[PDB]
Formats: sequence, C-alpha cells, structure tokens
Amino acid sequence: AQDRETWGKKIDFLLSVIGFAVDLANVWRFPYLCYKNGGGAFLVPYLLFMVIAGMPLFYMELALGQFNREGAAGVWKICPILKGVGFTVILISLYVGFFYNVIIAWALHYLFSSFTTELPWIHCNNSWNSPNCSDTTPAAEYFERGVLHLHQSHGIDDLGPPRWQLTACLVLVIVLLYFSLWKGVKTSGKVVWITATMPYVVLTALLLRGVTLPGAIDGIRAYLSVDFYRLCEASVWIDAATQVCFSLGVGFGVLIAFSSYNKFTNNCYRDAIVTTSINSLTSFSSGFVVFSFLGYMAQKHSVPIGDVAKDGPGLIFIIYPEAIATLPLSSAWAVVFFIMLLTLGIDSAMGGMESVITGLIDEFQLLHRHRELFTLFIVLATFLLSLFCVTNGGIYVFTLLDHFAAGTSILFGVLIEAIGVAWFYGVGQFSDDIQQMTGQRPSLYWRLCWKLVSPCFLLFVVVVSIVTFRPPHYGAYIFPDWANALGWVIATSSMAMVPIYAAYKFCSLPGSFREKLAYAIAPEKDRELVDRGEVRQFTLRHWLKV
Ligand SMILES: CC(C)CCC[C@@H](C)[C@H]1CC[C@H]2[C@@H]3CC=C4C[C@@H](OC(=O)CCC(=O)O)CC[C@]4(C)[C@H]3CC[C@]12C
Ligand SMILES: CC(C)CCC[C@@H](C)[C@H]1CC[C@H]2[C@@H]3CC=C4C[C@@H](O)CC[C@]4(C)[C@H]3CC[C@]12C
Ligand SMILES: CC(C)CCC[C@@H](C)[C@H]1CC[C@H]2[C@@H]3CC=C4C[C@@H](O)CC[C@]4(C)[C@H]3CC[C@]12C
Ligand SMILES: CC(C)CCC[C@@H](C)[C@H]1CC[C@H]2[C@@H]3CC=C4C[C@@H](O)CC[C@]4(C)[C@H]3CC[C@]12C
Ligand SMILES: COC(=O)[C@H]1[C@@H](OC(=O)c2ccccc2)C[C@@H]2CC[C@H]1N2C
Ligand SMILES: [Cl-]
Ligand code: NA
Repeated sequence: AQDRETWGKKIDFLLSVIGFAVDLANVWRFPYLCYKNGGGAFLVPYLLFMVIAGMPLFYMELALGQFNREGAAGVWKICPILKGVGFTVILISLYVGFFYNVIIAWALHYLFSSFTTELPWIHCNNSWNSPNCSDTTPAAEYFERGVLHLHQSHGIDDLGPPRWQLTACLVLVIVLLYFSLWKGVKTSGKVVWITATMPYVVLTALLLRGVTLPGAIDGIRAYLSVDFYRLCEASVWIDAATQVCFSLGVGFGVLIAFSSYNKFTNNCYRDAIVTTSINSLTSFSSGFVVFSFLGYMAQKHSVPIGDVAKDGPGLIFIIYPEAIATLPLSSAWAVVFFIMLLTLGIDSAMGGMESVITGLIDEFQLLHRHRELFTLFIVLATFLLSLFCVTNGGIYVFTLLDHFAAGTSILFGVLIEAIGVAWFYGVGQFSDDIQQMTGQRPSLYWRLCWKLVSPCFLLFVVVVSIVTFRPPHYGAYIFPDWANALGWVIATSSMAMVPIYAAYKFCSLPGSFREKLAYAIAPEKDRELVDRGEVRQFTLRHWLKV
C-alpha cells in the first residue's frame, strides 16, 4: 500500500484552501449582497451565522478529512450507510466543473482581447453591435454579441455549434488545470503559490487605483452605510444564511480532500479559523474595490449606485471592464484585471477537480496507481461537457447549471454530512478524534454547534431555498418548462446518491434487518464491538449525548 502523499509545506495547504474559497463570486458578489441588504447591518446576521453554523461546519469538514485520511467518499467509514453523501458532493463538484471553467475561458478571451491599444468594448462602431447601442451599452453589447454571440441563439433549445475562439480559450484553461492537477498535491500546492496570491496583489493595485477616482469615496460610503432598520426584514436574514452556506466551500468535498493530505497531528482548528478569517476578510475587502469603481461609474453616468450594479454572469465582464476602459493606461488595467479573474477562477477549479479526483481515486484502487490517466479522463470529460456552454446559446446552459448545479444540492449534502458526523457518529467520538489529532478536545460550544445549531440552521436554509425557489433567467429570456425540469433533475441527481447508496449498502450487508442496520450505521472502527452486539447507535443514550 503506497503511503498517502502529504502537502510539501503547510503554506501549501493553507494557500490551496484560500484559493479555493476565494473565487470570482466571493470577490464580486458578497459586497454587492451586503450593500443590497443594509450594508454594514448585513454583517450582523452574516457574522452570527458564521459564528454558530459556518465556522463549525468548516472545522468539521477539515477535521473529518484530516482524521479519516481520505476524500469525500472514503471519509464515510464513520457511518457507512451515509457514504453516498461523499459521492453527492463529488458529483456536485463535477457538475460545477461543466460551467465554471467557461467563466475562466471568458476571462482568458477578454485577456487576449486586452493586449491592444483600443479595447473592443469602448464604443459600438463594430460588426457585433446592434443599432440600439447608446453609450444596451457598448460593454454589455460586446460581451453578449462579440464574445458570447447570444443574438445568434434563440434560447437553450438553439445552442448552435461551439465557438472556436471560446473553445480554444477553454482548451487553454483545461490544459492549465490538467498540468496543475496531474501530479497530485506536490504540484497543486506550488501552483497555488501563484494562483492564490496574485489576486491579492491585483486587488491591492485596483484598490489604490479606485480610491483615487472621482466619486469612489461615495461608493465606499454607500458600501459601508449602516441601516439597522433593514434587519427587521426576513429577507436580510435569509440572504445572510444563504451567503454563509454558499460562500464557505463546504459541501463540495474539497476541504475534506485538502485536509486528507495533512499530517495526522496537524492543527485543523487553527487552520479552520485562519482560512475562514482570510476568506471572509477578502470578501469584505473586495467590496472596497467593487464600490469604489461602482461609485466612479455612478458619478460618470449620474445615476444611483444601485442602478449601476447589475446582476448576472456578465457583471464582471460588463461593468468593471467599462470602468477600466475610462482609466489612463486602460489596456494595462484591463490585462491586470483579467489576469486576476483567471487566477481567482483557476484555483477554485483546481480545488473542485482535486475533490473529484481525490474522492474517486481513494474510493477505487484501480485508479490509485494511475492518477495522470484518471486526471486526463476527468479533465477531458469536463472539457467535452463544457462545450455546451461555449456555443452561441451557451449563456443559457451556463445559467441553468449555475442555478441548479450547486443549489439546494450543496445545502442538502452539508446537512446530511453534519447529521452523519454529529448524530450517527457522535460529537463525542468526533471530539475524541480531534483530541487524538491535535491534542485539544473541542469545547462545549463546538460540540453544541455541530450537534444542534448547525443541523437546524442547514435544515432551515434548505427549506427556504426550496420554498423561495425562482426559476433561472437571463435578461428577457424565460427558460422553458422542460429546461426547469432538466435543471431540477440535475440538482436532484447529486442528492439522490444518498438514498441510493443507503439502499444499496443496506441490501448488500448480510444478515437480518437488525444486523444490516448495525453494520450500516456503526463505524467501521467499531467492527469488533458490533460483532459482540455492542452497537452504540442502538442506545438512546448515544443519540441524546452531546
Ligand atoms: C466579514 C468581515 C467583517 C470579516 C470578519 C469575518 C471573520 C473574521 C469571522 C467570521 C467567523 C468568525 C469565527 C467564528 C467562531 C469562532 C470561534 C471562537 O471560539 C469560541 O467560541 C471558543 C471555543 C474554543 O475556544 O474552543 C473564536 C473566534 C472564531 C474563530 C471567529 C473568528 C472570526 C471569524 C473567522
Ligand atoms: C450529469 C449531467 C446531468 C451534468 C450536467 C451536464 C450538462 C453540460 C448537460 C446536462 C443536460 C444537457 C442539456 C440537455 C438538453 C439540451 C437540449 C438540446 O436541444 C440542446 C442541448 C441541451 C440544452 C443540453 C445542454 C448541456 C446539458 C445542460
Ligand atoms: C500586496 C500584497 C497585499 C500581496 C500579498 C497578499 C497575499 C500574498 C497574502 C494576503 C493574506 C495572506 C495570508 C494570511 C495569513 C496566512 C496564515 C499563515 O499561517 C500562513 C500564510 C497565510 C496563508 C498568508 C499567505 C499570504 C497571503 C495570502
Ligand atoms: C458524464 C461523466 C463526466 C461522468 C463521470 C462519472 C465518474 C464518477 C465515473 C466514470 C467512469 C467510472 C469508473 C469506470 C471504471 C471503474 C472500474 C470498476 O471497478 C468500477 C470503478 C471505476 C473506477 C469507475 C468509478 C467511477 C467513474 C470514474
Ligand atoms: C460555483 O460554485 C462556487 O463558486 C464554489 C467553489 O467552486 C467550486 O467548488 C468548483 C468546483 C468545480 C469546478 C470549478 C469550481 C469556490 C468558492 C467556495 C464555494 C463557492 N465559491 C465561493
Ligand atoms: Cl464569505
Ligand atoms: Na479561487
């Protein structure tokens, strides 16, 4: 049995986790959400849900991965019946790889288009521009008709052939991903030294550029404006809970995979605290750049900052490029901005594909000795299934996947994972494992958060996400009913692995229905006890313990 590889340095693991957590959305979505829900007031619920349910779940995932020394699927030897959860998260990661890499392809396309003295999104005396342009705006028109070519597609049912420019950019992104992941963590941990730190350098450059622009200080003030009376709204609290759930990186199996390569005696508690703090602070600080630029644009157009900020995939390819085109040395700033976008997306894509590859390789030993070939297969499958999003109507497929690929699926996966780790396995045994690893047993606060607060919070978020579901849309396009049905099928194909694997495991285990249950819910480490008839999970005391 080949010894499992470990991170060459700890800075490798920390930067991998930070690069995965810090992505395009986290840098450009969170501050906009904060502004839209009371600005600084939105930090009250967010932090709260970070203290009681976010940090505990991050810590749980890291500790579980580190102790069990396996990926998302192999980690579930603590409760075999729930092992499908692993596959669920893996599937989600795989699904997110079929559309997320197209964002990096768009960023690469804009980067190659930025090496010119005349940026192609400053005016609309171009072949791709409709007569209606009047400074839809030139930047939005360029994005939609010169890069995506949406005007040539009538909807998700009229995708058309893949675009060769976008296909070439996707090929470049895919090659980068493969050569970043083919050798394991020994190369990924060194690639994150560049892809996880360049975004901060470019963000500092853009922050120093923006604050000096006219009208940027007004945008910053609007960002930091505190409206506590907005906290009486349930929408603010629901948005905070949803943002905490979807901004941490839990539910994809990536934290488990990353921590599975950590030394057993590593301190996952400090790692969780540090990484969560860095991710949250990065998301908060990116708001200063976002809203300096938004306030500058608002002053230029003489409109409220709320009107400038659009919502959608092209929020980073329409508004910020438009602001950059108006700066001195606009070409250099555009190149820097799109390099930052590439480095923000590439590390997250690497983290997701690492989750997929680690989980599947750990599950099946046939792929253990061949990681290069399996990485090539996974990457080529991602590329081939990513070709639907680079078609003429590729924004519609991208929107469908972005809405349904990791929505309620992530929340359900994290909920079932928390239940399995805190109830089926027990917070007592999890705490004993953490004490064995780090030497310090989790305090009562962590145990209570894992056992009671986190499951209730995740169940509430799942329920509100299902109840307040709104079908996806792009611009004036209304997705057809069959498109919504296909999206729900995609969302449920991840989550159905839990019941499917539960049924398969229950039927596979030999014995009566009391032997099957005992061997399915009891940890594999307790096998001897289960043989004598000493199942902890069969005692009410186990379930009521904290
Ligand atoms: C969005 C902007 C304002 C950035 C601020 C966010 C982070 C800096 C916050 C979000 C969640 C917070 C954490 C939530 C929970 C805890 C556990 C807490 O520990 C305890 O409650 C005691 C238990 C024990 O010591 O065993 C120590 C602070 C810490 C790490 C918090 C540190 C600060 C964090 C990372
Ligand atoms: C395992 C699977 C479900 C994960 C997601 C893969 C993606 C890339 C797949 C799954 C279902 C696919 C869609 C199935 C139906 C159609 C209608 C057809 O007229 C054009 C292609 C289009 C719009 C496909 C686009 C790509 C698609 C969204
Ligand atoms: C011009 C400046 C801002 C660019 C540099 C910013 C980058 C390199 C900085 C910003 C935040 C930093 C991280 C913050 C704290 C830690 C925890 C420590 O235990 C290991 C290093 C690590 C993980 C840092 C690595 C470098 C880092 C990612
Ligand atoms: C539409 C595409 C992208 C979906 C890919 C799904 C993944 C999870 C599938 C595709 C091929 C599969 C492998 C095919 C061959 C074997 C050998 C056999 O002993 C079962 C396990 C194993 C190793 C499978 C594991 C799961 C696997 C890697
Ligand atoms: C698309 O989903 C994401 O963007 C997630 C994540 O991305 C992926 O999980 C992923 C998976 C496969 C391919 C590409 C990206 C990065 C950060 C952390 C959680 C969230 N994001 C804030
Ligand atoms: Cl966040
Ligand atoms: Na990232």
